[PDB]
Amino acid sequence: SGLVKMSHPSGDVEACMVQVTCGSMTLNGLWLDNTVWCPRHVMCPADQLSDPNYDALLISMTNHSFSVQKHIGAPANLRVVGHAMQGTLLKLTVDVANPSTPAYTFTTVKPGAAFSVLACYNGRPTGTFTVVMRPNYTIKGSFLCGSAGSVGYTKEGSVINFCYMHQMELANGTHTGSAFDGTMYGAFMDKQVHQVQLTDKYCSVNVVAWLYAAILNGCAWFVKPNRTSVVSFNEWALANQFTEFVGTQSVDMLAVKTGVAIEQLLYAIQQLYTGFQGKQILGSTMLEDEFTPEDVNMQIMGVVMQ
Amino acid sequence: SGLVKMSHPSGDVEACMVQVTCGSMTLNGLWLDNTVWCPRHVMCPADQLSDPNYDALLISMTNHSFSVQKHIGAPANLRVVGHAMQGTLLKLTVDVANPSTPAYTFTTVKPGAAFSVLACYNGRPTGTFTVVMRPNYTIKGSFLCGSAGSVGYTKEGSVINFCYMHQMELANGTHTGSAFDGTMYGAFMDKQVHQVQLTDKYCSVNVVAWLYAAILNGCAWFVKPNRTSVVSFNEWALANQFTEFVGTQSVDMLAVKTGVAIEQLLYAIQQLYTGFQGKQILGSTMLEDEFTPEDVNMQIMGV
Ligand code: NA
Repeated sequence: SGLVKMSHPSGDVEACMVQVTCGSMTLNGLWLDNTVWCPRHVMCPADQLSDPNYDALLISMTNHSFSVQKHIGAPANLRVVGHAMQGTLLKLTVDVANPSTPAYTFTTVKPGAAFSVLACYNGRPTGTFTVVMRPNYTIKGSFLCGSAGSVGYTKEGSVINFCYMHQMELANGTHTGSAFDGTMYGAFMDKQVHQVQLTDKYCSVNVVAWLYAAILNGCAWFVKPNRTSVVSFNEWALANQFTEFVGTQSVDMLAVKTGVAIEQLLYAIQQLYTGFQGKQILGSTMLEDEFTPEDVNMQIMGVVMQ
Repeated sequence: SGLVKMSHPSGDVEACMVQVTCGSMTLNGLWLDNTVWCPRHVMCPADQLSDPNYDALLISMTNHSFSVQKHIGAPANLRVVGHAMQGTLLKLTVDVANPSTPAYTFTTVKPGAAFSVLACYNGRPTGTFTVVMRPNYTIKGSFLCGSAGSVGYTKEGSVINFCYMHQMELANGTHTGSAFDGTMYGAFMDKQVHQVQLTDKYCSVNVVAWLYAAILNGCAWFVKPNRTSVVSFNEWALANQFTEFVGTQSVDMLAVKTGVAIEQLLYAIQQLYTGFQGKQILGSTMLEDEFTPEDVNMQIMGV
């Protein structure tokens, strides 16, 4: 039993991290087969971060302008034999295919989806943590200068789903990056100017999952016969900065496992939003919305008598 | 900026995890050099977990009674050439040394110390998280049946400090394990019986690090000019379920950076203890004692 912030084992992603140097800038990179992905502002000098001309900087670059190094486990000498820019990322081609290339895929995650983050500095993994793509297309991580290139991913069986490469920090604790198709999450720009940040929202489906996890852990004082329909909750959610609830199979297994209907937890959220009545839920006195239904189903597994 | 629950990269430890099968019981093992560490109750059958006779079980075991397999990376079958019994842990000796053995030592963590846990099932790593050795010598993790043998560890430079091998679930959400000398944290026995746990406490030094982390992240409304001395706070701590505060160089670095004194946060802890009254610190309306001063230092200032 128990529920904690859990991240995938970083082992196979650790084997793909590299150090990307362009002139006097050093950032992290992702090495898959003969391709090395990295943020495109590694080309930018420190004095040009306010208004960078990425197209002119790319033209000025050559293959020798970029150096890729592999640190710690497994030594590698990499020669950049090609370079191209895709959106806000750089697509470097190297002479050596990564022998530890896992089965992988690329997906642009929706708000509310969770993924593991491998924070790296100068190509060296330094820590891992799980974040959730916020409704305002940011993430609440722990990044310092030089963490650009750190990758966000999920593990489904043996397939790694790369979905995030860190880029920038917009406010205290608030970060954002780009998907591996080059598009930045939330249409943000890799420009050091002020940008519009939308208001965050509580992920309703994750709070429901977190309450199911609490019920499954002997904490269900908040459960009452009172019910709030999905339609009525979603109208209430618009006025109270909550995401629209959309039921999935993952949430239905939790409703069946506990015997508590979704509409009961939807009502409980409306009450708990006002206050926890001095009580606690899984040691928390505030709503938790970074636990997805899929994460709860993974931490509270069990045999099912049929 | 930002403060999150962070764990060390588990890649080094992942290469040392193996599966240990003894009869119809399967647990997790730690493969270092020619030694494989695993919990001793892998010897016990599924029906004798309540009152196991480990003396009789160990005597009835042979080198052939243990099957060790490595799944991640290069798959391998390990031949057990010897087995010893150390406290609550089984010490297996295999014929092949782990070529991925990292620089490692063994440490016994004190209450308040944090470490990363690699949760494993059937010798396969499934997730990692960070816990803190509670003052009552438990940990608040997320374990299911078969997570025994999962290892807790820290990283001090380039050497991994193995400090915890998971053993059992004492109560709901409450777990405990043994150090790698066989000593179980909190003297809990490895038997499926109800065991009374000592009353938990707040890790005073970690709450201070968490308050220091909040100041460094734009949250310092709790800071006041009043000060409670370390001696005055520790006497107050003895009667309010708080651990004794012991300042370290790591806490001092936070005091120098934020310019807020330790005794300022010690007084604020006394005020925040009786409730936050609607206000929240770093997104929490309760005290957080799972962020160590070394964790806050590394996360906010990269040291
Ligand atoms: Na300094």
